[PDB]
Amino acid sequence: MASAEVVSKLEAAFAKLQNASDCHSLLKKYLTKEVFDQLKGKQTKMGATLMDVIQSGVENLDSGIGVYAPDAESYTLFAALLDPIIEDYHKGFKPSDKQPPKDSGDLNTFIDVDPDKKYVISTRVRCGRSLEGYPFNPCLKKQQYEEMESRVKGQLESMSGELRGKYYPLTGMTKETQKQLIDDHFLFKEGDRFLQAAHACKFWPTGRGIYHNDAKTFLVWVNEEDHLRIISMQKGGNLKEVFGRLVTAVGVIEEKVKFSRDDRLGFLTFCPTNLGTTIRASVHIKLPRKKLEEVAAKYNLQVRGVYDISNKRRLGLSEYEAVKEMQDGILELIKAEES
Repeated sequence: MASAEVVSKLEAAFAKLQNASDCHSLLKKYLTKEVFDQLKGKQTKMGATLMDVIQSGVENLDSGIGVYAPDAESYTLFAALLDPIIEDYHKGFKPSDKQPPKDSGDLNTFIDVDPDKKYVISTRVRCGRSLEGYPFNPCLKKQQYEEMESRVKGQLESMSGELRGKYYPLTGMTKETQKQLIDDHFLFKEGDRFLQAAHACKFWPTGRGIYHNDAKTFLVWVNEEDHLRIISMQKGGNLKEVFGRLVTAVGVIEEKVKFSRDDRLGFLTFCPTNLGTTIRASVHIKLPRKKLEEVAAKYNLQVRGVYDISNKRRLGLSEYEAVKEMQDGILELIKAEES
């Protein structure tokens, strides 16, 4: 399937990896000679090769992960490399393990986690989606950037009610709009060296754009890293409202634009660290030893005094369970704080 020249270039890439003793990416760990020989000759129907999976990790030897998926099929075709990487990164996600069915659960079990208004500045839930039938960034053509943006923009501009808002393409975006979106923290620009070496940012800014609702409690980035990054957010701690709005908005997009989902991996994403639910649920929280990392770890939460605290787990649990882990963690952090 892959040409002789792709294979030659892959041989050169593998030698570069093997030479690099200082490299400890998951790429380096799991791209064994055996796995490399098994996979080097394969090519997906959309035309992706092992080079389109591993090139960022070969160019940026200091990558943590060092692989991206160039299309949905890659997760199946290059599984001998991708599966042990996913399993390494998503701790506790075993080979016999599977993403559960999609389930956002009972929304009225979500609460305002800070009804006294003392700790939580704002609450955010983000997810991402790839659209069915399109390659991911490393392999998108310019026409495909444009078509996808048009399809997406259509749905977003159809939104009404609390979701009513405006789509801003990066293509022809004025200085005024740039400034305004920067002020909202809504602007993105071309990717860093990890994305660039993945060929994730070609034809910039074609097919890239930003949508937000009038209330500024809902934001979509089109073609930034994934086809879609979809975010709901507001001031205060009402996780119910934040997550309910996300579920609603994603359903509206999906009315016309179908997403790429795997039975085992859930929603397929450009970076394997985003698989499964794709969900990152967080609060910006004021919590004045560091028995902060004690509690946080017990409740599977990441802490990145004003903190940004989010769920660690994205794969091997439902959407509901992911947002619910953040809820439980935060309530327990607030209880720890008040002792």
